[PDB]
Amino acid sequence: APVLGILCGGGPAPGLNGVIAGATLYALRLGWKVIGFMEGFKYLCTGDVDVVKAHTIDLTYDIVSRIHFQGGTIIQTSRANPRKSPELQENVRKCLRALKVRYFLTIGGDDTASSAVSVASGMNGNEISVISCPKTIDNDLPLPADQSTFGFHTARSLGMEIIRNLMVDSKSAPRWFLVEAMGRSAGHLALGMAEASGAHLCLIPEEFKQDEIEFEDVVELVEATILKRLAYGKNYGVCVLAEGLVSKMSKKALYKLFGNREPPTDLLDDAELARSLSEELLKRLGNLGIRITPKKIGYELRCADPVAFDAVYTRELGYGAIDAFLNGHSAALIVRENGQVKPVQFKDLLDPATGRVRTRLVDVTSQSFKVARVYMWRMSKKDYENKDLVARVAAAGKMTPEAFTEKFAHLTDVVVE
Amino acid sequence: EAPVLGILCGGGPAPGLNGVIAGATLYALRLGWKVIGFMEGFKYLCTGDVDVVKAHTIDLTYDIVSRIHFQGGTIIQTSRANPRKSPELQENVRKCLRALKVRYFLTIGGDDTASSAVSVASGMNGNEISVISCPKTIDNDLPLPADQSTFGFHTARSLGMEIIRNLMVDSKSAPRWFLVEAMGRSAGHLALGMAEASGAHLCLIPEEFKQDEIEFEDVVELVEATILKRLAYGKNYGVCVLAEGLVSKMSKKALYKLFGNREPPTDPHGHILLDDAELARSLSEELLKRLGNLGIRITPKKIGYELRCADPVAFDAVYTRELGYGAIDAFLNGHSAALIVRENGQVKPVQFKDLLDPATGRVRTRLVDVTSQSFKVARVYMWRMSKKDYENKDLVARVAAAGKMTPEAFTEKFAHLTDVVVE
Amino acid sequence: EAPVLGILCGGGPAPGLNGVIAGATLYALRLGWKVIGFMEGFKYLCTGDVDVVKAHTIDLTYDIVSRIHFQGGTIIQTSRANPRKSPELQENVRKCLRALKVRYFLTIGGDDTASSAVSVASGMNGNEISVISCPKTIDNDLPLPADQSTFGFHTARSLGMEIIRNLMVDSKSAPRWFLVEAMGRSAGHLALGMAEASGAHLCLIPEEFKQDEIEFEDVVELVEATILKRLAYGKNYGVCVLAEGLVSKMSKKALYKLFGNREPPTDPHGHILLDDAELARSLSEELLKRLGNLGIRITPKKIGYELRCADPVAFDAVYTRELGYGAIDAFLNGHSAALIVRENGQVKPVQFKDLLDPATGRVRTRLVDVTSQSFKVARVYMWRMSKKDYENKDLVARVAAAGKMTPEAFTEKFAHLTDVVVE
Amino acid sequence: APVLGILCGGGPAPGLNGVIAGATLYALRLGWKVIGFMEGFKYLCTGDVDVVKAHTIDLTYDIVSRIHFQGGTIIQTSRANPRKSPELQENVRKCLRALKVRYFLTIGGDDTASSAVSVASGISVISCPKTIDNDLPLPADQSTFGFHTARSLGMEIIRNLMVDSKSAPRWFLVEAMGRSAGHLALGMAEASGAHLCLIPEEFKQDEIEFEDVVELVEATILKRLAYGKNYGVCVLAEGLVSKMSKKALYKLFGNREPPTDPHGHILLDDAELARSLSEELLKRLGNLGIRITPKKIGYELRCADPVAFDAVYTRELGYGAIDAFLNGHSAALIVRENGQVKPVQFKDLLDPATGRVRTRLVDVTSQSFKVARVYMWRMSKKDYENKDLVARVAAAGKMTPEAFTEKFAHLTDVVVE
Ligand SMILES: Nc1ncnc2c1ncn2[C@@H]1O[C@H](COP(=O)(O)O)[C@@H](O)[C@H]1O
Ligand SMILES: Nc1ncnc2c1ncn2[C@@H]1O[C@H](COP(=O)(O)O)[C@@H](O)[C@H]1O
Ligand SMILES: Nc1ncnc2c1ncn2[C@@H]1O[C@H](COP(=O)(O)O)[C@@H](O)[C@H]1O
Ligand SMILES: Nc1ncnc2c1ncn2[C@@H]1O[C@H](COP(=O)(O)O)[C@@H](O)[C@H]1O
Ligand SMILES: O=P(O)(O)OC[C@H]1O[C@@H](O)[C@H](O)[C@@H](O)[C@@H]1O
Ligand SMILES: O=P(O)(O)OC[C@H]1O[C@@H](O)[C@H](O)[C@@H](O)[C@@H]1O
Ligand SMILES: [Cl-]
Ligand SMILES: [Mg+2]
Repeated sequence: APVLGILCGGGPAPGLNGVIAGATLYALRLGWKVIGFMEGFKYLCTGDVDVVKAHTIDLTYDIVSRIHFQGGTIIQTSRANPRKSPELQENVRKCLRALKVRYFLTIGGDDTASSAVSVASGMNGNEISVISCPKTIDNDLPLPADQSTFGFHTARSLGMEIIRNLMVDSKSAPRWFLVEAMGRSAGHLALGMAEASGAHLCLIPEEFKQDEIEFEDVVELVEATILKRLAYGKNYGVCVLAEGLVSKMSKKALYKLFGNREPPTDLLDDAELARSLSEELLKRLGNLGIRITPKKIGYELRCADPVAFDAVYTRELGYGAIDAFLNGHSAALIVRENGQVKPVQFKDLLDPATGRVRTRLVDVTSQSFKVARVYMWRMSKKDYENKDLVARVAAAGKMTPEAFTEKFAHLTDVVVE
Repeated sequence: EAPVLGILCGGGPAPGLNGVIAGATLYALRLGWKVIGFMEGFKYLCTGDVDVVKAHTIDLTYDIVSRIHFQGGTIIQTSRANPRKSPELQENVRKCLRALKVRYFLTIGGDDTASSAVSVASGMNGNEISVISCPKTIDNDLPLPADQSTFGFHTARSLGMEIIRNLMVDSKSAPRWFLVEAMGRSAGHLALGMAEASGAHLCLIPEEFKQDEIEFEDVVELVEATILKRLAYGKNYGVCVLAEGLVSKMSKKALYKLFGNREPPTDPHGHILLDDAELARSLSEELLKRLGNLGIRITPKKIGYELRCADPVAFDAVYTRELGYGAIDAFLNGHSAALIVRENGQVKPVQFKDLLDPATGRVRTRLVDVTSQSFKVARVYMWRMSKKDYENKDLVARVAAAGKMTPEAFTEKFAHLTDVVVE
Repeated sequence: EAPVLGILCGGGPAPGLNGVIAGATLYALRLGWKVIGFMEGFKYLCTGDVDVVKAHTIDLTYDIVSRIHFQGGTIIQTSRANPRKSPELQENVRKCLRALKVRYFLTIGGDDTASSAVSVASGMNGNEISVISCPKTIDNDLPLPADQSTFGFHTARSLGMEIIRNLMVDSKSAPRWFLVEAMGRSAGHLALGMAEASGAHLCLIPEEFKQDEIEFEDVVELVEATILKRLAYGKNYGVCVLAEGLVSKMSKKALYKLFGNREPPTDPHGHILLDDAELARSLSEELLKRLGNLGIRITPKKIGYELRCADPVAFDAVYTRELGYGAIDAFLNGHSAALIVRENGQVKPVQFKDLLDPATGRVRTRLVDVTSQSFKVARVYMWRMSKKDYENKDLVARVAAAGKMTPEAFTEKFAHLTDVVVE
Repeated sequence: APVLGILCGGGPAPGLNGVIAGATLYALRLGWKVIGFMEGFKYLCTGDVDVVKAHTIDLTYDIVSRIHFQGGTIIQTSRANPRKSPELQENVRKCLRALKVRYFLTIGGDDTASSAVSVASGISVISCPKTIDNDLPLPADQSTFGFHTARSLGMEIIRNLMVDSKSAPRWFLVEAMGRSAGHLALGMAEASGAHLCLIPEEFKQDEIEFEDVVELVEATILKRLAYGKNYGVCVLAEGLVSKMSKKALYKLFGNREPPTDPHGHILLDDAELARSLSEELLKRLGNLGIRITPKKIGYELRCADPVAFDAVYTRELGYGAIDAFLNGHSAALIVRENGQVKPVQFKDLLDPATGRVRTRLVDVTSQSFKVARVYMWRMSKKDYENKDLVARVAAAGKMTPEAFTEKFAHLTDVVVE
């Protein structure tokens, strides 16, 4: 019987198990034998077939029949990337040939899909066929606008639930939370949690007009929101900050971010955007009775059990992977577009400037973004021109209307309106 | 003085109603509008008494609506009171809306509610009142672009998946079959959504039956063949999801059997009382007579009222926020007799007449498309006897033996089911 | 080689079973023991065929059990196969346990399961096998010190509260009364727990009735008085929780009305089939006849099977970890024919004789103590007509008016209920 | 009619609304008038009766009928502490007499109850035990309300981190909020089957050393590594920080002088215990294939909706508060023992040495703690004496058995065994 081998690469996203079971269950009805490599390419990279066999498992009906309820990956995952060396690619080729893998399904990001493509291009097209299923919780794939990636709905819904608790706590015991949403690729996740939870502010890198962000501008964008709320009698709130703001910050901004010290180097993961902003905002606003606390939302989302939307989603993706193999496809991506799962060649989706799959960011000109912005607390262009409002907000911050305008009015050219 | 926006809810609740109320109210308040909410839909506007209406309307203020986007239900309640059946009632609603000086009238409800709103408007000056309705249904039966859901549907489906998950674990731990009846007779979207998400072993919806009228025996035999096939692979347990809409497709003879070989009940005016039907219970009794001797136990379970007012999931919190906004946007843009709907990520008003089915005069009902790719995928992961399966003699012998019957007896009893449902 | 510990589950599942399996297994593995698990309780041990038993036993290894403390249900399944009724079966179980060289035998189940384990033990030498059972019940009906719960009860109560919350929001949003029937006829702990936690407007348990047999009319009237009193305060909706055990206290005449003025159903052996009763539905139909004219709609809802295999809450995860440990500790200390129970924060073995009720031969049933302060507190926050209320002429006039009847009629009809239930 | 005034003090806990609703509903059936002071003692401490009047609300039936489902507190809370000054204490009395409060119910932790009694020595005063830290001196085995909810949600969050730690091999250092005691950290850890839990109660000496904490985590990671597992979750009580010596705090803050408030007291809130330990352990263990990430669990627990156990608990506590008022009790705490709610005089609960409410910590000699410890991964005394085991672990850490013994064996005198 033909052998289908499955592995996962990259970080988990809710629904991985749904893709594994969707492919495996359908393949088993066709009489296929299904195996799963543990920890992605980690052990295939050694080329030692005994080591690979000690870290592969038989994906059977009993194993996969009920994993569609569970977050995580039953075959685990890794960022092992055989593409960096030609010897590693040939090790993976040597182990896949040894196992008689006819169909090769990888579930991972592009680094994972590219590894699959590298191993295949140096391999006869009649012995092995290779398909990758693109996974990302960041929702940054180039699908038709408003169409989500699998695992995103789960990550957003649980994030909404955590922020709900922080909104209740911020009101019950007046304080501001700066919630840093993990993920530096795009602003989909931070804005999704913020809009759903009715957070009072959301900052994403996509809304900044100039190419590089300055630390002072981020502090003042949050500062103006806190003062405006205070002008309406509210000394509390929640502001959600996409971690991707950090990767748009200038070199000088990163120097201030790390405590006016030299930034580490091989290192954006050591940055604490929400914490740094909290320290700065407390000096400026503490005298007004404001307390500010950072909170990170990230790792607890990756392996939450999938919500129904992602359970249906990943079942249809697993099916479509087997369907593509049957139709002779290879070097393709299983994606869902306009309700149809279909294979799409890797090159059809690449951005020529990057060599990586094209990244879809938040469209800050769309109506969805402007609607989210309407329900935020912030000072618009029109608001700065309203002298009754500007006087009340300035007074809340114990500064003159001229001082307030002098400091904050420029922010309308910092971010889209 | 400031224009008055009045809001009411009609029909049955769905998760996200409060989100539409908060989106409309908060945006309207930033425009300086005054916002009021009628309690229990058209119930008191139908009386024409302005004192009764005022005793059952409330001022929708910032503090009231600021944090209801987290909460299920309706803070202004709802009702099925329907003024469209009478011109005196329509004129009563007009008399009370004029009295309260409602400039913008937003109804959040089903088809009966939207039709009532337009009827009340056609006898009104287009410069004094403007009317917009927001379409609500957990049944997902609105004529929207395919695969795009109505608000509250995602919440109802996700909670339904979680409940069935408990029943799937319970069915395996203590071998048994559950016949889960999903509430809703309009369409099969909800039953099929929960089943596919939960990996249930079977789903039956009215849309998959070819003939115009379903027979009780056919439904019994579709479940029976599934139980036997699982039993042929050593599994004496499972979950089967049944859309309540199977009942409303059943023939006269099938309904007589459904109600216990009794005359089907009827209301004063002559409508058969399908709410009193107990589909899952009736089928369980029959399947237990046939299969209990094989070691099969079957139990019915209904999933319905606990879904309607669950707190909205994030998808519906965003959805209903954009709808509440879009209603205010439609008022500002001079629209009236329109329905706020979302299409390809864009909220826009769509005229009520544009959505009607010309043959019926009512809004067209979107059912499950059983020819689509999504339905064929759902069907692959179910346990069932397909056309090809009935031709596989090795399989038919294994299943027949599980049911303690000859292979010819099995083929004679169940094989006709391939002409009952689309394959 | 290493001592063999065999584990099986009997009876209906309860949240935390897996926690007991993992607590016992992990500790035993640190001791160097070999751990096996029989699938579906005594079902295959009853056959006596050792090949069949081996085909339905599994090696409980570290990797199998390391992360099952999060999961509801039981990974080794369960069954009600009861070898206690036959020694031919008991000796089959003995034959398979000797063949597998089970030194330590742990059963997690109800009274039938614990009794079966001891019967298999009384016919073996005390040196070759030691037997411990962990008593399981989601009904909280074990004779532990008062206010101390059985494992799985906290989870079932908390999930039941969550379901009723959705019904409380739905009952207010779309005015209606829900009759929530909590499944389980043993006791009233579960129904009262969900009701008190959720602030339900009424709860009826068999324990609060003074007389030995309940009458159908009295149950109807106790709910009816609550609906009328709420109606007198402008609320035409609510939730009432009914313990299913009301059915098992009903008189012969009461059961005749319950089943539709028919003879109660019966099994082949003549015993009555109370599972076919629909307590909430029958009361709903009757209450609709009496109160529908007042604007009341009433709907039944069952809460039962979705509770059994919910994932355990933290209280039950810690609880079942301590029980699994205490079973291994009891084996190590030479105990046998004992029950692992937790009392006053201490897990300890308790000999079978300490817990049996001599009248039954089965474990004693702990019911709700309706004289306790906890019950009086729960009763304070319900909507109901007390002794004092019937003597308050101002109140009786408003409630009577809500029911469109004279105060003389109301007192004459309902006043006797103060001798029906404890006050 | 008599006036019952209700306030909340301290940090929020799930079930606050349940006590407000139980007390208010029962009091209203008695014909009482019920008012709620906003933000605890914040405004009563000013002595300005005009300000207090602007921050009190009438607790009515429609307000409280359905808040037993809701986390947080509708009358908010604060840590305003009239106990620190006699001038403040008389301010609270002046405002309460002005409002003619006959019955005064405070709902709060140990800090709150001590404030309540100070106001009383000169109206009837009752306090209800609140704290997710479970650190009130209640009868043994009886929890404070809100503890069950905080622990159950904490278990659920850690479950997601456990699935993520195995799926994408890594160690999470979960910092559980609360420096008072170890109840919360040990509860979440035991329920979630976490691989290690460190609480201040298990340390023998009066002062913890930073190196000892690092090494307690290090030995657990190496032992797991000796059994083929390069991942896990370790739960750390924040109270480890408040036991650390002056030198341990210097290393904790980055070999900095610890921050301090204007009075000379150290600012432990600025400490990042889990983050600091992660940095140190990554330097030592990164080469072995170990990744370590810190995660804090705290503020998202405080205002979760109450679980059924806390809903019933706080319903009975609110009732018992009114019943104590009816029976003439004062300066008492409503507590539950053996299913009976009863008032317990405040003097019975004082620490003769401290004058403040006694703080109940984890009893590390109890059977519950010994069982929890059995299911952890750690090196006991007997384990350090097992030469076969010591060789296996030492090899996992790429060190000789002599090096391992010299570094780690002393830890048996650092923590109870
Ligand atoms: N930036 C903002 N975002 C959302 N709502 C706001 C904002 N500013 C004011 N509001 C609300 O808009 C309404 C109108 O404010 P005003 O024009 O000051 O009466 C009030 O209910 C405010 O709370
Ligand atoms: N109707 C069905 N739906 C889903 N899986 C099935 C169905 N029928 C058989 N299988 C599974 O498909 C695989 C192939 O079985 P076989 O037909 O014996 O080769 C086995 O794992 C079966 O349990
Ligand atoms: N049976 C009951 N259970 C709980 N609350 C009640 C009940 N009857 C009346 N109440 C409430 O108790 C308060 C006092 O009512 P009254 O005695 O009419 O002034 C009001 O808030 C009523 O709604
Ligand atoms: N510190 C520990 N805590 C819990 N389990 C352990 C610990 N150390 C070893 N184990 C497990 O206990 C069993 C006994 O291991 P061994 O003594 O090496 O045979 C194996 O399943 C180990 O994985
Ligand atoms: O055989 P089991 O253990 O009952 O598993 C049921 C499985 O049966 C199939 O219908 C589905 O494809 C699976 O998703 C489902 O879980
Ligand atoms: O060894 P794993 O796969 O990491 O499992 C983690 C286990 O580690 C142990 O500490 C516990 O006994 C288990 O309850 C826990 O789940
Ligand atoms: Cl075996
Ligand atoms: Mg404290």
